[PDB]
Amino acid sequence: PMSLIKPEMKIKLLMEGNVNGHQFVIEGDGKGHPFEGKQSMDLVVKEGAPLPFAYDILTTAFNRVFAKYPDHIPDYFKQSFPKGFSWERSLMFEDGGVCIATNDITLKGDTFFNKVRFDGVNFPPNGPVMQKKTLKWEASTEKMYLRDGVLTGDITMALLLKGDVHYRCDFRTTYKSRQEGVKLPGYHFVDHCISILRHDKDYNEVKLYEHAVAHSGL
Amino acid sequence: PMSLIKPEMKIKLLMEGNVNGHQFVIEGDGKGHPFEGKQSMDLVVKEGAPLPFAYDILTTAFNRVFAKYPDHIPDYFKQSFPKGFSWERSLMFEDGGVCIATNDITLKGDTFFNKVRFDGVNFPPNGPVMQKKTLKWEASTEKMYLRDGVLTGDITMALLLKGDVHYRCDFRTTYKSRQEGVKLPGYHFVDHCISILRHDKDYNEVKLYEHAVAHSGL
Amino acid sequence: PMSLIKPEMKIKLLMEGNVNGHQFVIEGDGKGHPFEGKQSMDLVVKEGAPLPFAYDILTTAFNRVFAKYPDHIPDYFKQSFPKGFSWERSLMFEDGGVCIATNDITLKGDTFFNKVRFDGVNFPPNGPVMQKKTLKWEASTEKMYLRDGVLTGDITMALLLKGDVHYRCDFRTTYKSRQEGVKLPGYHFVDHCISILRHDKDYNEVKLYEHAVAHSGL
Amino acid sequence: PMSLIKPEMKIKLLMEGNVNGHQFVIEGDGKGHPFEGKQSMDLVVKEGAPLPFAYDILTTAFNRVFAKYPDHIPDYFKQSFPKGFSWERSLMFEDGGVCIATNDITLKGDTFFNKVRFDGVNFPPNGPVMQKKTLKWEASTEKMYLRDGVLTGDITMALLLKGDVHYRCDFRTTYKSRQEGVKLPGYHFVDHCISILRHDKDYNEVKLYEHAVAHSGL
Ligand code: NI
Ligand code: NI
Ligand code: NI
Ligand code: NI
Ligand code: NI
Ligand code: NI
Ligand code: NI
Ligand code: NI
Repeated sequence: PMSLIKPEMKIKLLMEGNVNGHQFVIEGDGKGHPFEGKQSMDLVVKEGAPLPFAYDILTTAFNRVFAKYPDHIPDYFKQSFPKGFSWERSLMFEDGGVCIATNDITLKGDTFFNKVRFDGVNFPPNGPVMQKKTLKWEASTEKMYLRDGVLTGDITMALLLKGDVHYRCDFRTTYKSRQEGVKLPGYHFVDHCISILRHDKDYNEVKLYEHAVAHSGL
Repeated sequence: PMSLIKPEMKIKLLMEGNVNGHQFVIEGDGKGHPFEGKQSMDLVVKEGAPLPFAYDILTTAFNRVFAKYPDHIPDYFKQSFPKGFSWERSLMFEDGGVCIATNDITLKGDTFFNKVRFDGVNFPPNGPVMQKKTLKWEASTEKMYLRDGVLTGDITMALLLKGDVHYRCDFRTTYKSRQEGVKLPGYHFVDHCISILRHDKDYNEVKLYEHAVAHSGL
Repeated sequence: PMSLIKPEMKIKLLMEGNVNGHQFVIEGDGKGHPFEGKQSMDLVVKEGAPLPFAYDILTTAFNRVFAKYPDHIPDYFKQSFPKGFSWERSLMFEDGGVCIATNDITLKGDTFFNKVRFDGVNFPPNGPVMQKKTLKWEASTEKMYLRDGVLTGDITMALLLKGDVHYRCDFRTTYKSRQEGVKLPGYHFVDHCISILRHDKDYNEVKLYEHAVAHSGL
Repeated sequence: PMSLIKPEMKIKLLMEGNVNGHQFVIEGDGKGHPFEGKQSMDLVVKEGAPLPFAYDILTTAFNRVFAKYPDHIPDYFKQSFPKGFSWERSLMFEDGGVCIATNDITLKGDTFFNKVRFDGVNFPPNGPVMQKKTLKWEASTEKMYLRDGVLTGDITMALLLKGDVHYRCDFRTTYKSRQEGVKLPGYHFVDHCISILRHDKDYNEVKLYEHAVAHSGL
């Protein structure tokens, strides 16, 4: 595919989730610059407010199209349109918490639509997630490669916690395009930095931003 | 609590799930002998038939009330009524597949009602689960203990596959009672044996059975 | 093989180890009843005394011959003589500690000789292992099966700590016989209970005991 | 400490190891440019030749001093002299193989001396490691942070195998300086690229090279 994605795109998102039994719905309205690998979004909790867990666990669920890919690495994501692609992710936290997030991404006009599901279980009640002790995800480098023919990104993630300590989470995301004839990339990397730019007291309203750049390491 | 659960009880269940993008709904009608630790259930796929993955990954999601507890070990489950209890489980397969299952169990008359959710992601497309190469779960021994005050069961599970080889899965289930004043047990074990007694060609109809016995090891 | 192992056997052992940089040597003199699955041993720290870490992490390194096997399950271990067998084990603790233990077991007369190596790394300095806060390993059930043709035992292990909490460790042991024509068992279980019967203040002298019984579950 | 490490340094190394029961000794003679983050080494198998497993599993055991650190990130390694530092590492492969590597690094004149130990267990006999099917480690990005006060590096590593597929290994290295008053860095990254430049048929003689650069991501 010869991508027709534009330098400026809009984003609409709906997330339905359940973490440690707490049900919630979050709506997102955003935009981004696909070729610059930058995007931002306004998130609003529509059901389940106020959330009783760390908002940070949800943020990476709020689209690799927004990553700056150099010409020498096939861009699986920008090639995946007009039909779109979906992804599945496991988030395994070091204290036993486990989450699964999925997103089905489609395109209508210049807007990407995202149908997101997020489920989390086994978080210790007095742990940093249920006690809202997280400050941010540190920047990261995602390792992209094919597993049984499916593009997969593995990441060593870490949440900085109050008290200046880290809490590790291992990510595995599988990406599946619905577009025919996509050229698959070889082993590569995608640097990321996700940030909550601002938020209200209970995180009912959050401004999120991500910068991502693909590269060949070394 | 002084349990009023009877020697014969009925079971009603509804599971909504999504594995590797495949959505499905399964209804269960069963019964069991709580004090003998035995139960059986008739399962029918109501939506999403025929399932494109190994039915076995779902079976343990289809109630520890059905486990023979000796008098010297507090029975967290039989004490959890009339209000009921819920559980959350992570299933981590050795080839990357990850599932989360949850069940909210309630009681009406002599019938346990089960609201079950099952989500699975990252299964390799040519793996034993997506290729339906499983034969059964082997019997197991669940290790029960408290983690940050929450009763937790960890298990070394294994699926026997065609070709006489095994496929490992690690289970962690957290159990949370809604009943006040429940007496918590110390570290103990629960032996299990779950079996599909019979099924039709595509597993649209399955007869399931479980035998479970709690003990103190040694 | 038709085992000539006797109902009463002796044991000689030498362990060379290094945990978090601390080098040590421990000698063991013991005995056991192979067909009853019971054994005991006197252990003496010969170098590296006093150990600065929890002695309990070492104890399972101090022979599955000492397990009561029923007639219907092939006994890989009692069949492994006179040539002997060796085993390798990874111990993965939940806070990042990782140990590898190995033992080459031989037989001379009525005495099993054990050449043991134990290495442990990445234990947090203020963790329960380096701070000697363990009380005992809980009893366990080892799941025995073949992995790529090699007998393997996976176990959900747990150390009881001071303060009435548990610290999890996952075990994987691979067993390899040097005896020709050994009949391999199918999937089965081995219940264990290991205990330090008594010890001096710094654990320079320890009396250890293990009871183990193989079975088919259910 | 105000580092006196020079732009050109020499390296002497001795590794004693045992993988899946195979004992070996390898000697290394090399050199590097600490401030450029580049080093190379000539490795010779002195005992245990020819190795029956993939040489690649050993290569990262053959010193973070050789990493280009920018001025804004404290360099734990170049500050660790003249007394030196040591490190411990767990290598957890996706098919069950587990290795532990350790290195005690000292300095005499302009030469770093390395006392290395490498132990590996539980590798499937027909797996890529025991069958020598690896081609190289892909480049990587190590995530550096403090865990219970100890500098730790976690990495998502991957070995490229014959047949154009990847084999994952998770690394955790803990670094411990013997030098007093070292300024600890905050969360950061170290990009790496390790390569076998050339080797003889059985890998008895190997020319190894590494390029590494520390950065703050984004
Ligand atoms: Ni084209
Ligand atoms: Ni804030
Ligand atoms: Ni009472
Ligand atoms: Ni059948
Ligand atoms: Ni015979
Ligand atoms: Ni004592
Ligand atoms: Ni200074
Ligand atoms: Ni070559």
